[PDB]
Amino acid sequence: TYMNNTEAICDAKGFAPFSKDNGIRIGSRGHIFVIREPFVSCSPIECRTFFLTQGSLLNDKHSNGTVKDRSPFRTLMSVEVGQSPNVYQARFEAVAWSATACHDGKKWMTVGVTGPDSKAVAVIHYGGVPTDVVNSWAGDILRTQESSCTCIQGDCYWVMTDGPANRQAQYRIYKANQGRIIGQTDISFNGGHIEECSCYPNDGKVECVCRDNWTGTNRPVLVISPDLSYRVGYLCAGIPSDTPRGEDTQFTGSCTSPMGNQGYGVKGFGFRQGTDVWMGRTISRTSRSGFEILRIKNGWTQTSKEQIRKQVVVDNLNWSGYSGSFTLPVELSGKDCLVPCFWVEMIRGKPEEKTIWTSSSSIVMCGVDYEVADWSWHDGAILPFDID
Amino acid sequence: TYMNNTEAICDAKGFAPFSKDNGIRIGSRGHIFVIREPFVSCSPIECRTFFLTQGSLLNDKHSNGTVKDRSPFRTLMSVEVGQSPNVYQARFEAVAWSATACHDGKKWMTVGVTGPDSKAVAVIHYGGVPTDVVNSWAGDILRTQESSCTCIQGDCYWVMTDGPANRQAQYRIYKANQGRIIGQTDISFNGGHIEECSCYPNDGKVECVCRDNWTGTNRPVLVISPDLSYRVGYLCAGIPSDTPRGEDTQFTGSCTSPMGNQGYGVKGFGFRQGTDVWMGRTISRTSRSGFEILRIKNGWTQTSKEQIRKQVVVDNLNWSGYSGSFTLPVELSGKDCLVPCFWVEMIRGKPEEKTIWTSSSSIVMCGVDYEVADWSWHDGAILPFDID
Amino acid sequence: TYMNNTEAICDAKGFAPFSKDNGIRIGSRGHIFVIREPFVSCSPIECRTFFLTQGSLLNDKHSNGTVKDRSPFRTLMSVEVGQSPNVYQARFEAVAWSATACHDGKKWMTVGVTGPDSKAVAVIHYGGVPTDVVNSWAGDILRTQESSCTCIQGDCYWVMTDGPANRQAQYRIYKANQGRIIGQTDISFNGGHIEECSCYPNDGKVECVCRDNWTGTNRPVLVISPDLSYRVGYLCAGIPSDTPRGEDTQFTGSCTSPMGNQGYGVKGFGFRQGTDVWMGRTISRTSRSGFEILRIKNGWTQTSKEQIRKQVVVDNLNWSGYSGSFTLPVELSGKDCLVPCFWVEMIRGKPEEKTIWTSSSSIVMCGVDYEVADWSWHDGAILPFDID
Amino acid sequence: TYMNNTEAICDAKGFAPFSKDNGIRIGSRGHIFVIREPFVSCSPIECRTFFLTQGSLLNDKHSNGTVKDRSPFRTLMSVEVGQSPNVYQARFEAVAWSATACHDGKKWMTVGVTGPDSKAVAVIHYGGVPTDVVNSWAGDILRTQESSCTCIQGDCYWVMTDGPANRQAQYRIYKANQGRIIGQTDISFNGGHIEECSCYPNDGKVECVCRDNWTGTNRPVLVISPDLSYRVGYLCAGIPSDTPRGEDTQFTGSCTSPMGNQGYGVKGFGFRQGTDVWMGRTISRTSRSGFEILRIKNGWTQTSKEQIRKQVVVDNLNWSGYSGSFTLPVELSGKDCLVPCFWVEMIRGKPEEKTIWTSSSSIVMCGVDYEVADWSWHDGAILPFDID
Ligand SMILES: CCC(CC)O[C@@H]1OC(C(=O)O)=C[C@H](O)[C@H]1NC(C)=O
Ligand SMILES: CCC(CC)O[C@@H]1OC(C(=O)O)=C[C@H](O)[C@H]1NC(C)=O
Ligand SMILES: CCC(CC)O[C@@H]1OC(C(=O)O)=C[C@H](O)[C@H]1NC(C)=O
Ligand SMILES: CCC(CC)O[C@@H]1OC(C(=O)O)=C[C@H](O)[C@H]1NC(C)=O
Ligand SMILES: [Ca+2]
Ligand SMILES: [Ca+2]
Ligand SMILES: [Ca+2]
Ligand SMILES: [Ca+2]
Repeated sequence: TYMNNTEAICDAKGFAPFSKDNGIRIGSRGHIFVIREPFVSCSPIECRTFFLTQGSLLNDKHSNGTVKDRSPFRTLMSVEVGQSPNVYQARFEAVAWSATACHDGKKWMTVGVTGPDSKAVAVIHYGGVPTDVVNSWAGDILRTQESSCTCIQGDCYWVMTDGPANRQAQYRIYKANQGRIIGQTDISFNGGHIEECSCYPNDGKVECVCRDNWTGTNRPVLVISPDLSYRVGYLCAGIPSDTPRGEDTQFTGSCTSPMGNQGYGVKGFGFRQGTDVWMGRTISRTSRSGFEILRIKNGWTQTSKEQIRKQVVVDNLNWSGYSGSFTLPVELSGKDCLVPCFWVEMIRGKPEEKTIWTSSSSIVMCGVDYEVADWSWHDGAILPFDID
Repeated sequence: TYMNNTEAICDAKGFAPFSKDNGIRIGSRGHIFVIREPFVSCSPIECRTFFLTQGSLLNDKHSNGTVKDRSPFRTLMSVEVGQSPNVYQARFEAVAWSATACHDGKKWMTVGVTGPDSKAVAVIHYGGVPTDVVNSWAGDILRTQESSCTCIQGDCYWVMTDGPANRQAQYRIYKANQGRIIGQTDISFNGGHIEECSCYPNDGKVECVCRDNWTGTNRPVLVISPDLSYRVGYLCAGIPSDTPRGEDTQFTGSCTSPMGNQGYGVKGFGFRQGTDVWMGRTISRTSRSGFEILRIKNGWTQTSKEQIRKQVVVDNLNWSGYSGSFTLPVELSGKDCLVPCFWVEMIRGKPEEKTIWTSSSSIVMCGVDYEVADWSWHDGAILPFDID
Repeated sequence: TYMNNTEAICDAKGFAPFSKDNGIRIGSRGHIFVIREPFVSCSPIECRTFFLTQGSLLNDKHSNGTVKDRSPFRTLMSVEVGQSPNVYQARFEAVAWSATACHDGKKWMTVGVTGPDSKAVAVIHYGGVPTDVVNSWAGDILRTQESSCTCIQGDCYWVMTDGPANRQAQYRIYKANQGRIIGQTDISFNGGHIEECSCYPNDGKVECVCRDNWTGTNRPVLVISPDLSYRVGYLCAGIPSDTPRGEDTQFTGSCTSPMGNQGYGVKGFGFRQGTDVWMGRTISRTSRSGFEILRIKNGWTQTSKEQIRKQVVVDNLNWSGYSGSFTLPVELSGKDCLVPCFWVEMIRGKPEEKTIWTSSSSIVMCGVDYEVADWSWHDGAILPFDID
Repeated sequence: TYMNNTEAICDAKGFAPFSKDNGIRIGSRGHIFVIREPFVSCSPIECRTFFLTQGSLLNDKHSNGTVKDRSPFRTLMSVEVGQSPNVYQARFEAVAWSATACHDGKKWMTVGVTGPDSKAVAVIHYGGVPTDVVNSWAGDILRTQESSCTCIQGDCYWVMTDGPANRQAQYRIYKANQGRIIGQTDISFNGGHIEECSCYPNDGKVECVCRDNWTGTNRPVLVISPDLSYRVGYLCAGIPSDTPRGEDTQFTGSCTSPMGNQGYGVKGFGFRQGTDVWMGRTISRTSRSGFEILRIKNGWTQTSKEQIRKQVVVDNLNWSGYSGSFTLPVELSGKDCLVPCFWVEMIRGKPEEKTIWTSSSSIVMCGVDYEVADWSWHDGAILPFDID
């Protein structure tokens, strides 16, 4: 039976640990994939960690040079959340150097984008098999979320980017039924830049918090109705949740325009909470180190930095990276609303440590009704490996 | 359909071997987790070994210093009983450096407690996903059984400790429906100390045998009705089943007070048998070596040491450690009552052997209707490993 | 319920990536079988990669001399498509040094041929267990497709060869119900040579494109009704899709006779498309390097080389090998017709590289309704391995 | 639903290969258990390989001295037939240094016998959990088949031995319903010796061919009705199928008495075929080398050596060992009778080869309606391993 992500978000007070794979610590000996983009996404029955492999395993020579972001050996596979991205438990989902995956209550749709930088093709899988195909409309690295895509009453949505990554590019939405592309829409944000959205279903509409990789230290935002009418802009809160970013003291927030004079960025997430927001970000403001989630009073519809709640998930002395959003269906949490959860990717190796390789492990957290003590669930792996 | 742990315990005469993983012997080559607290617990369909990993694997450098009891890499995972705690068969249950897990006849509830020593949070998982959260009420190492928790007609119960470990602390019961905390109760035992209970369902009430880590060489005891009214005290039998302990010759038993002048302790178990008791303990009275189960005539309601039955499971020349209790549901044994089973953790490595590491394997036994020959199912691993 | 491969083929425009195992790249560290003949085949529920092992694993001494095509250690096993042929995920299907496998909508029939070159026996497995047996009728290496066999409304068909491999031999069809041989038929092609057919269900009839290993650089062809009446000949198109082959400039096509003066060959595939054909082949015309698929206008019923569509799957600078055909059932793609898919085997090691061993990995593709950018999904493994 | 092994045996003409694990060849690199007694046994749905591990893995130091037949680390586990006895696919069945296992159409009963030589206990598992316990009645190595046990219409039977192994001992039958011992019977064969029976269901009665380890080179035989009335004796055929044995030329057969003047023996099998027999045996008559199956005209009820059919499964230049019998249920083969299948254990290492270790792999065969070419499916492993 179809799965109804119609409900709003359970207003949540803190975040409690859900899972941790220790993949990289395990990889020293076990047979673990060198991975990246380890996102989470649930079905009426299970939560899964999706990932992108470099076609290799930790502590092997083939993990050499796994910094490179786009290879023909790259594949999207999945394991049950908390389980490390190891060979013998992984399902192959698709070939991909960029991806997204979700469940309509019946089957898993996954989208694997591969091919030459010039014309990349996006391969929709519904229930395992390729069911539809999306070519690069603009011939500059067709790409996608690197996090869960949303499915509201059987129909699934997601955001793709094409064009350069250091200036204006183009941004489309896509819609599908059982792996069938039955709808698309152009996102017009001139002077904007929308990368790797972190989406979730709220109040019937899928809300996204994304990455301005051009000039924004604040995050693109966009709300999507099932008819593809959208509002796109920026997270109103006057607290830059990107990296690199400026200081909280010196920054002006906008619901309409990119702020700061910083290029670059990194994937991130936010959760509306009526009027407030939960927003994640690295602790360091220049490096991908540490992690923490912030609750901003009226941060969702206004430019304030009122900080009701703050919580550290990883300390500033430890490597983080991507983070992303998903929800627990109703058929799982028992809640009467979609529990806001998220994950954090903790990258290790190149280009900051003595390794030929580059991989990440994760730490997932979930919205509960109470506040939770601050701590650090860091990767905890000892580098270099013998293959150095 | 819900599972009725209403029945009393099948009065049992001996204990026959149920499973043995040989994890540590296998770990020398295979990819096995460095583990500890390997408890067992059954559902209407399967029996599972739950465990706590150090986020590492045997014979790898990351297993270095796995004596430390509380790390952020620590996770509760599970395998089918008898199967070793290996990577590729393990389900992730929760992050935890202390835990308990059981099945209400419908789903698995697991409780993983993690976080900083000061304010640890306990994360209830029901059917995999975090469903409820329990903060440290007393800011001193919130912790739990390290063995199966009980579920009587759909509702599950268990015992947590908070406060120091070498003197007075606090002890609560908790109750849940489908991962929902719908009840708690304070256990008042001033001058007592209740650690890591080994519970089982008997006569409708969940009975526990626990660890006095303060002054008792005899074991705290407590019986719980579904309304949270409890009797708490000590195992009446005048035979100290803790470690370290004094001699059986010189010891006076109490149903009310801790006896002996010994600090420290170790997890252990007992089974009421009408009036008698089955109680386990290490053979050595000062060291965690060997193991044996004893039947005491009227040991449950009186201070006698009548020894009807005795049986050695592990010899005094071999390492043991924790032990713990569970039952076979009715939907499994076919019996007309809850078969009393138990397990024994056999620790190896630090601090007694030439290893950077510390792990354990197990040997599970079950209540049968006849007496069973004595023997030793010892870990059987050869240390040190190459990583020494 | 039985599975109806009655429909014709969805006329298709391009081919999009479906899966890629990276087995050989993974094998450097993980425990992967040394394999060959990695074909694909789907059931109403899953797509599987079938393979032939040398009874050994990559980077082990037992993979030494795994060039030899026929050993008693050879076994047909299977994994889910996209998953590498690794030990812990593989199901044993049958013992075999030549094979085929398919699903009647209810169970998997597999055919494993083993034994001495003189009298090899073919062991039909239906649903795992041996159900029927086919002896070598002509005492010269009884063999089969090395690709999917077809099942049209519950009955399954396939093509076997017996006799020499460098001149005239004999060619039979076989038919079965639930693993029962209930029909066979002799294929009379004097002056022809039919090896390793790549079959699929079209318009109710199973069409095959095969390998002339005698004199043909063009491919035998054969269409089979469920009553075993057949048309056999050659792919009309005047474009030689075999290897080695001559140039496209100098070649005359036939629907009746073998053309070219070349011995040898390699497995290959074609798809009728009404009147047109999709045909695969290596890029190199003398070596097993590269890969590409071609659409020929009226290539199916006439001798033309009109090239409507061409697409490179692997570049001429990289090793390929076998390729083969299968379809996505209706109970999977959702399409109203059988989606034409194929696979490519990419061989590595002996006799062209510095290895004691010989294995292959794969890259599968599927018929979509649009054209897809050209690229190379090459094996990507680094040889030699430490065992050199 | 219960499974009816009421039918007689399909009269069969030859034997075709069913599976082969290559465990030892795979073990050189993969994580395979050091094993022995690898028997096969089917349920209404799957065929499984059961085995006894030494609690260790090939090519590890713990496999050192795995000649010893009885250890406390010994465990009975299982995999799907054809699959090697590897860690990550194995289910733990029971602790055991001697065992048997079968399926009543509903669940798997397994019997694991462990303990001290003096009083060994046999632990009946039904559906995984220990359900019943059988003590050594005669205090001399309680033991069992080391092959499949039989289940005729829901009730399961098997043969145990106790007492010495080089002279008179005692032999009982046992009967169970859903793991419940509801029946036993004493087998009186004074001057006889019944070891490790190979049983199967025929004509409603379970027939056994066993091992005289005292004086017989011919095999004990016994037929069992569901009421425990039995005929016990020897295989009438005047062809000694044991090892060591005398020559076929010089030997007189008996249906009543042991013949030959040879001590020792090895597990073996026979199949009645109306009046004829299929009987297996090693080729060598003094060593456990090679293997072959023989059909003897009226061999079942008379002392003749008429040889209608003979077939070699393993050549005299290769190691064999145990062999044993099972059947394919009706719910699997589709046949109208129980297909006679068997397996062969091929031992390697100590005491004949340069290894600290001793293990075996297997090759299973099945009754088909035609004769099958002779060949050798030998273990094929290269010794010694690096750990020598
Ligand atoms: C900065 C451009 C960015 C997208 C905004 O490219 C991604 O950058 C990163 C990263 O760590 O910043 C990791 C991924 O592998 C890249 N993805 C692809 C499809 O190339
Ligand atoms: C002595 C205090 C004891 C609880 C009474 O702490 C446990 O001690 C042991 C042990 O082997 O004695 C092992 C566990 O890892 C510890 N658990 C935690 C949560 O730290
Ligand atoms: C050239 C003869 C050919 C069949 C036409 O034999 C196959 O040749 C090849 C190959 O790579 O060309 C690989 C297989 O292992 C062989 N199969 C068997 C059963 O021996
Ligand atoms: C010769 C006595 C024989 C039984 C007749 O003992 C078995 O002998 C062998 C063997 O290879 O001959 C292998 C087993 O491990 C032994 N089983 C036990 C329970 O010890
Ligand atoms: Ca930015
Ligand atoms: Ca104590
Ligand atoms: Ca040719
Ligand atoms: Ca004998």
